[PDB]
Amino acid sequence: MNIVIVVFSTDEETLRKFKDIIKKNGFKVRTVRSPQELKDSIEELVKKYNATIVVVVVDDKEWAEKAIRFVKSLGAQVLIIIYDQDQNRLEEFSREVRRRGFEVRTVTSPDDFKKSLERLIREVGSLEHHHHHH
Repeated sequence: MNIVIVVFSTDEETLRKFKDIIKKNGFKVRTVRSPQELKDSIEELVKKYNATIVVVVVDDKEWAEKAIRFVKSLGAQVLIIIYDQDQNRLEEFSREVRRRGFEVRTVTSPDDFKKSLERLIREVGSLEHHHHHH
């Protein structure tokens, strides 16, 4: 199943690690910087659904809300990995995302993201479909 990543780090270096670990597994990436950049992903998915992990890059927690408020409108079940340097923020924003029916996973360091992503990808469903009819 699909997965979303919310990054509070406006610094490219941190996001770079995330993008590298993703493509490592063979998945495509979309870094959202505007609301239409999120919706437009769905506009594509309804036409062609290929393995693309959408990473919403946020500068504040309400802009992060804006994204989750749209995803809430989608209704589907997706895993949401969020990164922030303050547990007070990260863990509390997690409250909202989780309450809205989305199982959110919080990461504090690139290596912790690396490990957790490797796990989730194999659990939720990787590019390796496994169950084949042939």
